[PDB]
Amino acid sequence: STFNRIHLVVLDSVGIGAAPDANNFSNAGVPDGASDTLGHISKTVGLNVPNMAKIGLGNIPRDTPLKTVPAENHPTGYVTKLEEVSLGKDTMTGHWEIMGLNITEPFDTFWNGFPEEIISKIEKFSGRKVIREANKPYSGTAVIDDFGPRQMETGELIIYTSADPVLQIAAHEDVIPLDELYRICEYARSITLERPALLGRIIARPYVGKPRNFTRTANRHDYALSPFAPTVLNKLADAGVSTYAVGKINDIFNGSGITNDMGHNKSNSHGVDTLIKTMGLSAFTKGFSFTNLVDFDALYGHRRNAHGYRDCLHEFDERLPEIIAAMKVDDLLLITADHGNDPTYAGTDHTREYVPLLAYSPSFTGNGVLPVGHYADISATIADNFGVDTAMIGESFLDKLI
Ligand SMILES: [Mn+2]
Ligand SMILES: [Mn+2]
Repeated sequence: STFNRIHLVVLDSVGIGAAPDANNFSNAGVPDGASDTLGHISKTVGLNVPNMAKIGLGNIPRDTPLKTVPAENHPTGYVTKLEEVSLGKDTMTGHWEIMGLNITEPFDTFWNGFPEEIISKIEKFSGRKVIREANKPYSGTAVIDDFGPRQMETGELIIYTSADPVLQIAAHEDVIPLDELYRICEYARSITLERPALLGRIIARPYVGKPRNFTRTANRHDYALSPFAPTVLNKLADAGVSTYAVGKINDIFNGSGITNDMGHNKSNSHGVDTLIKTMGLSAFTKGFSFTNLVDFDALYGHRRNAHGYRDCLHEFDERLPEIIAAMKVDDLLLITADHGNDPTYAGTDHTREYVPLLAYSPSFTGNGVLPVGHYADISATIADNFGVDTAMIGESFLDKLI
């Protein structure tokens, strides 16, 4: 194995400009072809990311340069941008492709709530009406505050969603028995396996308490889809190669091919702490770490907050030298994203964009820019490095790094 360890960090949603097929995707009816997460942030609120620029962020080919991220004539790493092949721009699709799958049946998202077929089906199975005013994207903690009292009186189901392909059912334990909530969720899981209702995850959300003061209970159950084919995580795990997960990674893959889940992040910074700790483990002598830093997407992209997005990027850039200081000489660091989420754009959804790829190792004997590639080339490079099979798609760029 050329690199003894590889650390892949996903800056969730950090796109670097509309993809060739961007107009096949949209935001509140507006096609994605004008989106440009990094570029639009830079030209509106500014963007100071000297540590990523030094690796070569400003060397990645673009029609027009990042306004405030200059090219670097003496870069320390290799950079390029990667194009998504899968027909979805959601988080699960992007990560699964980064690990080598080609998703041609993209998960459905429901900005206007679940269709009548799904709701009507669940209503008939459960014998309970669904509260239609709650069938829409909704803070899980606010929907319970808003319709909890009603549910306590009527026993109606509260079914809601998020920006993700997720269906959640909140049900007060006093009026809706756990056993029943689970059966309903299982039935729900069974009728959402194909488009136009393909759901990544069904979540039972039991809760207790009283009006204006509710508490979610540990009786939560999840019903998630695993990758439909072995990914490079499976290839590594099957070969006895360690796979460490940080952040949303375990959830996204439903644990498939993950030997060491380090758990959810409290925040990006707490995630970077956890990655640094993981890198320092005496047991972690060989293998792969896979970290998702989600704040860019959840707090800033979806909320169309460019100022905050900028700050979040700056704060990651400030911590990047800590990650690098913790690398062994024969470690490789890869930084990328899973789609865009342009905070200057119409809508409040992800945007179909190229994603940056930054590559760094102290053992590098060269630097510069790689040919533009595809998401799954990341998986193939990792597979190549550890001498395991590729999954569905992807081509290694390992030979360019050595
Ligand atoms: Mn994402
Ligand atoms: Mn998102």
